[PDB]
Amino acid sequence: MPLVALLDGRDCTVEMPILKDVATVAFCDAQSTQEIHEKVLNEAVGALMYHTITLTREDLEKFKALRIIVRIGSGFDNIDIKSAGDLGIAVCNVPAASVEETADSTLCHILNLYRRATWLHQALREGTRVQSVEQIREVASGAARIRGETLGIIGLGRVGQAVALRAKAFGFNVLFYDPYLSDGVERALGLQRVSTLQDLLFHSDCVTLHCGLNEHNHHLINDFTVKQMRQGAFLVNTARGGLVDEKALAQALKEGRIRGAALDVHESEPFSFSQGPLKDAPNLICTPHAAWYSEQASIEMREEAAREIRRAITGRIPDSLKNCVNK
Amino acid sequence: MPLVALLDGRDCTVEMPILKDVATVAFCDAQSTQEIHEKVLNEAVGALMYHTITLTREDLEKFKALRIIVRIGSGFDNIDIKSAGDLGIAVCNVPAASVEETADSTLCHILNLYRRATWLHQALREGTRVQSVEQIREVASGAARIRGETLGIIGLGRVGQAVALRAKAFGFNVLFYDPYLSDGVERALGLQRVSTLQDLLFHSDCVTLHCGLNEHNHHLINDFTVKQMRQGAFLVNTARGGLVDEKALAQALKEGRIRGAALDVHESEPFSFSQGPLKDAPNLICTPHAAWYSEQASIEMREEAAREIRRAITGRIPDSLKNCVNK
Ligand SMILES: NC(=O)c1ccc[n+]([C@@H]2O[C@H](COP(=O)([O-])OP(=O)(O)OC[C@H]3O[C@@H](n4cnc5c(N)ncnc54)[C@H](O)[C@@H]3O)[C@@H](O)[C@H]2O)c1
Ligand SMILES: NC(=O)c1ccc[n+]([C@@H]2O[C@H](COP(=O)([O-])OP(=O)(O)OC[C@H]3O[C@@H](n4cnc5c(N)ncnc54)[C@H](O)[C@@H]3O)[C@@H](O)[C@H]2O)c1
Ligand SMILES: CSCCC(=O)C(=O)O
Ligand SMILES: CSCCC(=O)C(=O)O
Repeated sequence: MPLVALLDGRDCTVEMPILKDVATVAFCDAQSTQEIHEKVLNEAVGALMYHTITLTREDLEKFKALRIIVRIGSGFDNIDIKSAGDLGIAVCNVPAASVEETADSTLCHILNLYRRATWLHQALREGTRVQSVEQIREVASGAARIRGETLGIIGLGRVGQAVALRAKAFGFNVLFYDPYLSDGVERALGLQRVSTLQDLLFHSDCVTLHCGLNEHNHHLINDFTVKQMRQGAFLVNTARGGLVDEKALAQALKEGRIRGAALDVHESEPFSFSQGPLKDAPNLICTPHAAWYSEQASIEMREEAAREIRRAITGRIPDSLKNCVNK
Repeated sequence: MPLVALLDGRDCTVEMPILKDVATVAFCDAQSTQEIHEKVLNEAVGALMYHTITLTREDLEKFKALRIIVRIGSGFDNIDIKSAGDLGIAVCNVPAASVEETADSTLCHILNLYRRATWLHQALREGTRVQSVEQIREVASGAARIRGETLGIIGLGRVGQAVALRAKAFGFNVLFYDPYLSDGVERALGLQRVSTLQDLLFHSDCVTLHCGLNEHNHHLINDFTVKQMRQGAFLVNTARGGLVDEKALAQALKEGRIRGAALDVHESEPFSFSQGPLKDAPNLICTPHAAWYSEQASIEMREEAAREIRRAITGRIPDSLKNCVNK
């Protein structure tokens, strides 16, 4: 039976009943390609993977039998996809399993910035006593009324759309910028669209990222673009860490140009509050790439991924695949 | 000019331009009646107050000239209202200034329980390193998919309604219980209504409190009713601390019968994580009675309160009052 390897993990229990009579399944628990056994590189026909390992062209060439990579999850910036296709390797993803989880975590982050719940909780853990109204106003200082505020969405695909719909219900005015959609989706969903990133950032009280990370948007938020954002704007990122220059973000937080930021993703993951450019930044909320996570979403995407592998092996690449992203 | 006293605060700057030519304004910065100067008790014609001081009949009798109490805010459980009216004292509130602030903080709490953002942030502050997917699943364990879950709302007045509308947008199935509304409001807003508290608690995955605290609902949530809630249900309280028996809540958190609770209000305020029945309870998020707070809401309710005082003094009690709650 063909070999299929789980690259950056150990647990295969969900995939096993689907793949039993179809593939031999192995895991590598690998943080990098230098940690994969020679057998896998030599023999693996398929590969399952998350976001915690990167495949450059170098890495892909080390595989001598590999015909399919399936990401367990939606983002595939961590695979050099064009090179994979040149090397005759089909790459797929799982686009839909965690859309609402991610939108809900996004809304949770937005609300946490506006209503300061996480910071107020921290404050209480720290032993701050809040006895008088005056003290409530001070400890909660910066907490703001949402109705009439403008949420700017960068990228209006699955998550951005789920986010927009939720945001309307709190009285946000929602703008988006997405240079790759054909026109009319703004009408369909009753949103306002803007042509440029700069228009979005200029008009937005809270800016939230929901685009894939691609060759053209590394450090989309940087020293230049940060300077285009409203004074005292919020920033939210549950998309990809590489869309933001943490050095510019940090300075901006220190200087108060950005009032607060909520980040589930980071340039270098795992994230620590003790290492990197963000080390000392005030007004920062962070989560460990967990916006996607629910038990149902985890199970859902694992089973769909397993099936995609099965379809690869059992049928015809790339015809038998539902979610190949480099045909 | 008549004397008007701000009882449990110092700052009068917002009220002053409205009350200048109408009343002499004083403050008491009082946590209790035993802290108010004799002049105020003797002469005060009106009183402005928050939630941090209580007026029993005893306290109200100590006032010899007092004709109006205006709460700066909506909840008036902290004033013995019936006795005030007997003693010839008009009591008013400010019902509308912070409805959406409170609904938004409520949604923030709900989402924080389901998506664990606050706890995940804490975790990162504590130096937990979350490198692998397996580690993400463990640190985020308990994070759940919202669509199809049931939110049970107890009290469907202003805040409960704003909460319900927001919750629909995340795919919550919304039930409410409110024994004082006439029928049909459920149809108007497209919700499901249940007849008893027990029906609500039985069917609800997350239970959220939005009723006034009154003579009939002290410890609404207690040893008995806690036992009626779903196993692993969440509880949210931005209403009043006295609706919940923290002793039963605590045990329930320890035993895992309630999976998590988010509390902006508490039996004894200010709240400390080092004192009281909740001291050791796991899975607890808390905020220092700040759900109401935004700068606009604060200003809004202060100006409206001031005007109500002005209307009291300038015109006819109780006819000239917009928000007298004991006519
Ligand atoms: N934190 C998490 O756990 C988590 C979970 C799910 C998705 N994500 C990330 O969030 C991203 C969004 O997810 P999705 O499912 O909505 O993806 P999607 O493909 O459905 O939508 C992405 C949208 O971004 C747009 N876009 C691309 N580049 C852009 C740019 N420079 N400016 C503006 N718009 C741009 C595309 O046109 C597309 O409409 C994913 O790529 C993924 O990496 C993170
Ligand atoms: N944490 C905060 O900062 C904050 C802010 C605003 C309000 N609050 C509190 O939340 C409460 C709700 O605010 P609101 O403006 O919606 O009040 P509201 O008067 O508009 O609505 C309260 C509703 O609760 C219902 N009710 C009363 N007793 C009940 C019971 N035993 N079971 C079920 N329903 C019951 C009433 O019928 C009413 O419809 C207020 O009384 C206030 O104390 C807290
Ligand atoms: C199962 S990890 C996936 C998380 C993610 O960020 C993505 O897929 O886009
Ligand atoms: C301005 S404090 C008011 C807060 C509150 O809980 C209420 O008014 O109901």
